[PDB]
Amino acid sequence: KVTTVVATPGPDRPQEVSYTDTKVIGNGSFGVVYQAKLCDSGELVAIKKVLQDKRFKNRELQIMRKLDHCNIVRLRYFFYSSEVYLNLVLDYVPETVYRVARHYSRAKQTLPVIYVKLYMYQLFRSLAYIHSFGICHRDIKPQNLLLDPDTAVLKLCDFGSAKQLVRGEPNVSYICSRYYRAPELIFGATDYTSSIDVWSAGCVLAELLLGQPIFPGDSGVDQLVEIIKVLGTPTREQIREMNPQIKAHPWTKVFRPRTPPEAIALCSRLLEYTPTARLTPLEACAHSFFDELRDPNVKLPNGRDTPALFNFTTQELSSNPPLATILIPPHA
Ligand SMILES: Cc1nc2c(F)cc(-c3nc(N[C@@H]4CCN(S(C)(=O)=O)C[C@H]4O)ncc3F)cc2n1C(C)C
Repeated sequence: KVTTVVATPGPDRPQEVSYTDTKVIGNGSFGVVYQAKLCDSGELVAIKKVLQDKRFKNRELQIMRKLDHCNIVRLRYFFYSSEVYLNLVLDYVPETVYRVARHYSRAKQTLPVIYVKLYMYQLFRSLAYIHSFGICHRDIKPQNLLLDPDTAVLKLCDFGSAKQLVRGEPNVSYICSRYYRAPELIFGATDYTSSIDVWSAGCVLAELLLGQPIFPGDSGVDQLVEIIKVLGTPTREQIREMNPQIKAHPWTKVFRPRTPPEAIALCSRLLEYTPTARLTPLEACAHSFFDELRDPNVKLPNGRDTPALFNFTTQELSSNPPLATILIPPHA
């Protein structure tokens, strides 16, 4: 059974696109996500079908049309169906950081630090890119970090919670997946910045080192109790910057004995109560935890070369251009 639609490439000029072998792979309040095979190339795609009101633009679509980056899933096409549905057609990526982490956790093992470095570095590159446009993802979690098993390339997906943040325009605070939710959001802040994604990235890093979520809250409010158990009660000034008294647990005692000190140091500079005290994504990319990735002899565990990690555009470096001397090593 072949379906033929008139799709606009993600130059607004539609073309006929045919696909087959459709199967449901995902769900949500937005609608359904399918996997399908394009007829000409045989390439696999993910098709996200969203119920769309004909009165007003789709925010996810407008954000996806502006993105062109190696570490973000590419919007190949979009089309309409049926009650109108918007359908986003993206290149299919079979694995995720969530599935990889779960496999290690069930086998009582930790993910090799080379993979933690490769995944986190590519996530920080995708965030430096989207943040350079004022766009905040607002749902950074391991389930939205797609991985190519053979190349170790990471791609950020699901821009359904994303938003261009404009100063003076309030934003919803009950946002982000709970375990990865920044403390200013739990305090009800509506004037938050892109640094909420950096808190989420720090939660993903800590989870990859620990083998389980660092802050496993059982409700939106208990999420703050879980955070407090580790970072201690925030001071009055920390609370002001964001929007059961306990002393902070020492960072070295949070992680396992053989955890690299550079991973702990990076984690401590991401999981800060004060949003402005957190590293920006470009600064996180320049951290000494990623030094091994800038070694000219670095290879993936399967013997292949690592993905292209140094092809930074001017747009990616725009927040701090002098960081290119650390980010692009002389051999590249
Ligand atoms: C809510 C949402 N919006 C999405 C979107 F815009 C694109 C994609 C997407 N997904 C994939 N692959 C995923 C590999 C993992 N599997 S699983 C958990 O093993 O069944 C789900 C599958 O959707 N590939 C490309 C995409 F753009 C996935 C999306 N999702 C969920 C399913 C993560």
